[PDB]
Amino acid sequence: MSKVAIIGAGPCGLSILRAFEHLEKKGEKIPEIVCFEKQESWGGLWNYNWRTGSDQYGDPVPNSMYRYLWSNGPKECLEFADYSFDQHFGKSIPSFPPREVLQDYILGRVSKGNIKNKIKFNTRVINTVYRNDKFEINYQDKVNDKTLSDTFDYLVVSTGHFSVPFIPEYEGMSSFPGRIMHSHDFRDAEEFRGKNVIVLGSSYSAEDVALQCNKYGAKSVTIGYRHNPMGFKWPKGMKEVHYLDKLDGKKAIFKDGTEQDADVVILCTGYLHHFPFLDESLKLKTHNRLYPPKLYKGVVWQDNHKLLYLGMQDQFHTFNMFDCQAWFARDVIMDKIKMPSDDEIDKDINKWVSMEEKLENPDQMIDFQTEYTKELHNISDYPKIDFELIRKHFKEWEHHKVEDILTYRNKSFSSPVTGSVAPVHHTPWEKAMDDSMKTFLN
Amino acid sequence: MSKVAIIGAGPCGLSILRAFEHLEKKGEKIPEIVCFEKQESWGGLWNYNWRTGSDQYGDPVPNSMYRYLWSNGPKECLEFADYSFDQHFGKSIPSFPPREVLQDYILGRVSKGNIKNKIKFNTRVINTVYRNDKFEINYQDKVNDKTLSDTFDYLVVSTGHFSVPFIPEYEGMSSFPGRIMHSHDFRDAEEFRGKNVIVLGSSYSAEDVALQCNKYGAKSVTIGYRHNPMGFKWPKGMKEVHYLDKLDGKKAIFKDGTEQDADVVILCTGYLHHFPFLDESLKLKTHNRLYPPKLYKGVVWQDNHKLLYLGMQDQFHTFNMFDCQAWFARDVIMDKIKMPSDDEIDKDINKWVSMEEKLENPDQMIDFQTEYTKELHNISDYPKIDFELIRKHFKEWEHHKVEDILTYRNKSFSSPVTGSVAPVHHTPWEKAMDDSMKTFLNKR
Ligand SMILES: Cc1cc2nc3c(=O)[nH]c(=O)nc-3n(C[C@H](O)[C@H](O)[C@H](O)COP(=O)(O)OP(=O)(O)OC[C@H]3O[C@@H](n4cnc5c(N)ncnc54)[C@H](O)[C@@H]3O)c2cc1C
Ligand SMILES: Cc1cc2nc3c(=O)[nH]c(=O)nc-3n(C[C@H](O)[C@H](O)[C@H](O)COP(=O)(O)OP(=O)(O)OC[C@H]3O[C@@H](n4cnc5c(N)ncnc54)[C@H](O)[C@@H]3O)c2cc1C
Ligand SMILES: NC(=O)c1ccc[n+]([C@@H]2O[C@H](COP(=O)([O-])OP(=O)(O)OC[C@H]3O[C@@H](n4cnc5c(N)ncnc54)[C@H](OP(=O)(O)O)[C@@H]3O)[C@@H](O)[C@H]2O)c1
Ligand SMILES: NC(=O)c1ccc[n+]([C@@H]2O[C@H](COP(=O)([O-])OP(=O)(O)OC[C@H]3O[C@@H](n4cnc5c(N)ncnc54)[C@H](OP(=O)(O)O)[C@@H]3O)[C@@H](O)[C@H]2O)c1
Repeated sequence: MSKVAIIGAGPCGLSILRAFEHLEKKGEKIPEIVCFEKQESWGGLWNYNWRTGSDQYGDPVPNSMYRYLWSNGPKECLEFADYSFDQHFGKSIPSFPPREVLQDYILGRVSKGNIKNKIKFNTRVINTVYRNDKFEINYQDKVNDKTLSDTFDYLVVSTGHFSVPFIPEYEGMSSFPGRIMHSHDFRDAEEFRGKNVIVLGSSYSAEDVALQCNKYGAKSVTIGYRHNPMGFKWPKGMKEVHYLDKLDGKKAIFKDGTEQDADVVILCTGYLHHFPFLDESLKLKTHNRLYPPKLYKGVVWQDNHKLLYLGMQDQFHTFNMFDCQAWFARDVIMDKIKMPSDDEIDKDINKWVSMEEKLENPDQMIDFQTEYTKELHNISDYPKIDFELIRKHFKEWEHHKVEDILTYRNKSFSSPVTGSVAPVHHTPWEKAMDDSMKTFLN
Repeated sequence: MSKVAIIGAGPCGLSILRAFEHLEKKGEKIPEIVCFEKQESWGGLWNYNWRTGSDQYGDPVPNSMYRYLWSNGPKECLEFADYSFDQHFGKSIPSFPPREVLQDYILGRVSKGNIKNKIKFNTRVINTVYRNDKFEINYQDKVNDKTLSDTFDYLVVSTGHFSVPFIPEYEGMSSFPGRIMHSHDFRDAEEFRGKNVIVLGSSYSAEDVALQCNKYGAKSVTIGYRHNPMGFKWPKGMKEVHYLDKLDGKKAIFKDGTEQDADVVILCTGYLHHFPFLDESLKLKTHNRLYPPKLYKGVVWQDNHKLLYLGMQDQFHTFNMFDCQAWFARDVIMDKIKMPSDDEIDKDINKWVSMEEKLENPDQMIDFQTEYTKELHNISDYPKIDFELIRKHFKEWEHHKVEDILTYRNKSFSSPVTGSVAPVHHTPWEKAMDDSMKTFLNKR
């Protein structure tokens, strides 16, 4: 009988819409659900958008993906337990597909029934307060430039945390005669063909943006790290150096003495958990980490058990972890799962946070998020999927990356849902310029 | 005894802080004033910021000015009546200085006294409602990431309207392999040296951005217009054509049949009046125009006479019009100027709006904004300044631009405050590659 708001129709919002759909299909009555989405269409980060900065309505652009982007982990690690790759595609396909292929898969799962009709597009949630046992939500109908309001019993926040960039300043940027941008702004690597590119950062964005520039003909790529290098086997014309000190004209100078001609600086410096549309008392405040506190089972706002956050953890797992979170959230909303006492909640959060703080390397992190996801899996009815196989896959993938960062996407993994073995793509990633769905689907 | 909030410490917010400072210096008691500014420092659009999009706190970047920017109208048309160029600089200087020079002038006026201490920097107003005769305002202390609240008797909105870009979509952008950006994003024109550039738009940004790209070495510049061309005398490597039809891979295709290989598309397509931090009932909704309705004397919100907007009109005049608006607003706050009846207010708004809709060319627009500003001038005590001279200067300047768009910045105008004649600069603008104040003010 309740009313539920969902903010965002990317993978997470769709996961929970899908979780509710399972119940509705079985004949169970479900709450009225309204999902708000500021983009024109569903899909979240998996939508390519040429736009950067803010849109025609003055709304910041949430899209961060670029042209000719390929998935960066094995698809077998992100398969939906309730909607297999074999089911969607009708055949085995390689393990590292281009963006549009995974976009098609994500949207395919939810596009058969009534889910899309529940979403309000070009609609931006702007204000949320909890009063008289209800979430009072203001939202902007962007197309009409009008503020609307509604009230809800439960609120699910699924707005991601890789859209609002963190952008640090370095000395000399005020006079640098070239482009300075964040990875959030990166759209087509052809922009930088023939250019000397500087990339700052040491995680997924720095890695892939650097490789993307090199693949699309950058004259040179120089990666600066603050703490430790990624240490991958970079191809000729790429190097990793310690700590940008300053830009001095067309020259980047690093603390280790390196001086490099620079045409463009791409800050691959991460993102903010940013929730301007939530009251302070409701607002998760955290850096990117595997287990932020104040979230029971990584989902329920400790302070308000009718506020549920999805996908706010840093990510090895993605799609099927979001699913496990969403099935859990659904069952909480439906009162199938009961909240334990405040003391038990606090104890459980501390247990996981304590483990998280002690993680020292990717193997331990993969193990950590495996156990986190498996525990969620066991408390609801999300279907069978082999998280132990996924655990092994992630570790194998990490090894591939150290062995050869240029060829890890040329590897085959097996489905943890169907056992199907992925073929090796007809074209090595380094030479794969045709990222079309047709070619991928041979 | 009242408490006054001002949003923004750009030229307009500084104008009203300065207007109040005049009274305080004379010995008059003035209200408590709090000015909120999202930037790290004062100056508004006159601050150069390498940042684009949004900042390290997730706050959209309000800066739109680029490297190599020079005054686009005669400085004599924007002189402060109460702080002359002669006073600030101690000598006559050319009429079209680079950004840093005019920034220095703006901040010079307000930097001698207690104004800076009234401003909270890296502070963003986020919510405003009017309740029980007060504006309840929430603002974000960005450095601490904390929401604070306060209440005020009057609210002055001076957040400009050239910060939040209007960015239209054209067919084929989703598959374009080059850069697509708005003029709001434009920073260093050297970025486009040796590139083919497309500029869309027909106003000041399109004009100046196209010129900067050419000046700093673009392989070509092609300007697309929707309605009519600017029609200026463009130099070699530049052309003006009708209406972008689509991007087809790298190729820009126009409705007049032109096809141009493109490396970058720069949308010089204007900006939004954007006030997400104001309640719907308080929010001005308008496109860029010389006289938006619902603003008595172009300043007082028709529906709430304690809400005052500055600088929201499209601009020939800038600084001294902002001043005349601010002096007016100050006097309204101080109860020196009384509001007329509702009917009188409505009639006066209709009178100006009706005149505004009938304007057909820049001469008429210049005359209109001259009369608007002169009427403001006459109802308060902003010092003597010759708006009739400014009227003539603007018309002369429009002529210079048609004559030769490359050399209008080389011309000389006289001060409407002191009469001083500007010397011709030591470097013609078309050759002036260095935009530093140091280089400008010093011997060649
Ligand atoms: C460049 C990049 C590449 C990546 N590549 C991979 C990959 O190869 N494999 C992988 O598994 N993962 C990848 N990811 C990770 C990504 O986080 C997940 O794949 C997934 O997109 C997370 O989904 P989400 O729903 O939680 O958030 P999102 O996909 O970001 O969805 C959030 C949605 O909320 C909307 N929203 C935000 N604020 C509001 C508001 N106020 N009102 C209404 N709507 C709002 C946004 O428009 C967006 O649609 C990548 C991430 C990035 C940034
Ligand atoms: C590219 C460009 C070139 C120009 N060149 C010229 C020129 O050569 N000559 C000329 O006369 N005019 C020029 N202008 C015109 C310009 O509008 C005026 O000179 C002047 O800057 C307007 O000042 P303002 O105070 O109204 O607004 P702004 O200068 O924009 O100041 C507004 C301030 O409000 C702040 N702000 C906004 N929102 C918030 C919030 N929510 N909370 C707190 N603070 C906020 C912003 O940070 C900014 O500091 C130019 C404009 C542009 C865009
Ligand atoms: N499909 C793909 O190929 C692809 C491509 C892009 C990104 N992604 C996704 O993007 C998401 C986020 O990855 P991310 O790399 O953007 O964020 P991230 O994992 O949070 O990493 C942020 C990086 O910024 C660095 N950093 C922080 N402050 C800095 C500073 N002041 N100067 C320089 N560096 C600074 C950090 O290292 P230090 O603190 O040591 O400096 C860190 O390496 C991931 O989910 C990933 O999957 C995937
Ligand atoms: N100091 C300097 O040299 C300098 C440099 C740049 C800017 N500025 C200042 O910046 C301020 C704003 O000027 P502006 O030119 O940015 O804004 P503007 O005056 O509002 O002009 C907006 C332009 O966008 C065009 N347009 C609108 N929709 C469009 C679409 N869908 N496609 C293509 N074009 C579209 C309009 O023409 P159509 O409607 O006919 O298409 C118009 O020419 C001015 O105050 C100016 O002084 C100064």
